[PDB]
Amino acid sequence: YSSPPTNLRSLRDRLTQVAERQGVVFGRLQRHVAMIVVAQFAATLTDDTGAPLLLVKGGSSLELRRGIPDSRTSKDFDTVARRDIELIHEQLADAGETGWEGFTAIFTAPEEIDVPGMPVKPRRFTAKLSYRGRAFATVPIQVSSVEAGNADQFDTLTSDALGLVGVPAAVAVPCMTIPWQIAQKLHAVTAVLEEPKVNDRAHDLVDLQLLEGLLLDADLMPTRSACIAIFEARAQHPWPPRVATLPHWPLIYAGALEGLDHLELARTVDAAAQAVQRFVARIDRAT
Ligand SMILES: [Mg+2]
Ligand SMILES: [Mg+2]
Ligand SMILES: [Mg+2]
Repeated sequence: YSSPPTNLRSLRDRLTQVAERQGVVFGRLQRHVAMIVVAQFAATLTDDTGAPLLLVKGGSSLELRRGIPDSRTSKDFDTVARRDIELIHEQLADAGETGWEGFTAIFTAPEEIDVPGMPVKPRRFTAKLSYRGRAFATVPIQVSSVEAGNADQFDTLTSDALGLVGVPAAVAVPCMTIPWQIAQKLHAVTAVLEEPKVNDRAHDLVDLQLLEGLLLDADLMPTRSACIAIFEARAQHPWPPRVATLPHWPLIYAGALEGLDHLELARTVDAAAQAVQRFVARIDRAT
C-alpha cells in the first residue's frame, strides 16, 4: 500500500483484506491495531532521561511476543507504571488528543480496583479511539504500580500490523521482561481468593507455558529472584507455590486453548498444571 488510509472505512477495508491474507479473524486483528495504537501513546510517556514510564504486561505483551496466531486472545491492555496513576492518566490523555498517524484517543476516568496485596490499588479505564474524526475502537486499559524490580528493565517489542494497511510508522513498545511476567502470573494462578470470589485464572496456565517456551534455556536465576521478590512483596501464599486446579478450570482452560492447536501445549488442564508445576520446581533450583 502506497499511502495511509484516507478514512476509517478505508482502514476497516484495508484490515479485513490483510486479515484474510494472513489467515486470522478480522476482529482479532482489529483489536490488535488498537492495542498497538495505545501502546504508541504509552511509549511516548517518558521521564527526564527518556526511559519509558509504562511497561505493557499480561495478554497484550504475549501477543507482541509471539504474534496473533501463537498467543492467547485477550482484550485487556495491562501496564506497569513507574509514576502515580493520575499523572499517568493525564499524560495518556494528553498524548491522545495530540494523535498518532491519525489516531486520537479520549480516556475514561480511572477507578480504583480491589487488590489484596498492593499498597497502591491499580486503576482501570478505557480509551475510545478514532481515526480522522471517526470513532474506531474502545480498549480496556489497566495500570498498576511498580513491584520490586519489575520495571527496572524492559524489552522493546514491535508489530508490523499497521505497516501492512499503509501506516508505515515504526512501532516499538516497551514491555516487562519475561522473568517478572513468570513471577506475577505464577503468583496469580496459585492465588487463594477470599470466600466471595474464586480464582478463575486458568488462562494463566496457558501463558506460563508460552513464557517458559520463550525463555528457552537462558537462566532461571533471574526468574527465581523475580518470584522470590513478588511472592514476598505481596506477603500472601509463600514460594514455591503448588499449582492447584479448581473444579471449574477444565473448561476455562479448554477455552484458553482456542486457536492454539498448532502449538505444543498441554491439551488438558491437569497436564498443564503439572507442566507449570515442573516449571516452578525447575525455577527453584538455581545457583
Ligand atoms: Mg488470581
Ligand atoms: Mg514449555
Ligand atoms: Mg485438578
